[PDB]
Amino acid sequence: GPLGSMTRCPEQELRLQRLERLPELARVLRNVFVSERKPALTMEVVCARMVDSCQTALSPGEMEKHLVLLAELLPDWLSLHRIRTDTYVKLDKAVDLAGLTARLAHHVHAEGL
Repeated sequence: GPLGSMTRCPEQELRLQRLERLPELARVLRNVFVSERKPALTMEVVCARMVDSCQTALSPGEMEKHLVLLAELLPDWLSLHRIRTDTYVKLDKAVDLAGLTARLAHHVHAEGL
């Protein structure tokens, strides 16, 4: 946790950024899959497409931490799969979006919707 008498800290954003990125990234992940037209996407594709296919261009430092955090909340919709030396990801584009942002909401509860 933070220091005593908490005020003007740059972590107050890092709590709500995760909360807006989790549901936003959930709708652009479906677009990133189909933009490349492939059943699995490498870290090289995802690092381009999650910036350009998404309406908002995210930085590559937070990108890695968000892609992995989906599979950490549910390994059932999104799975990180390591190949011989690269890493690919797999997601269901055919899912009902409103289901994911409803069940994953346990982490959005950090700020409370």
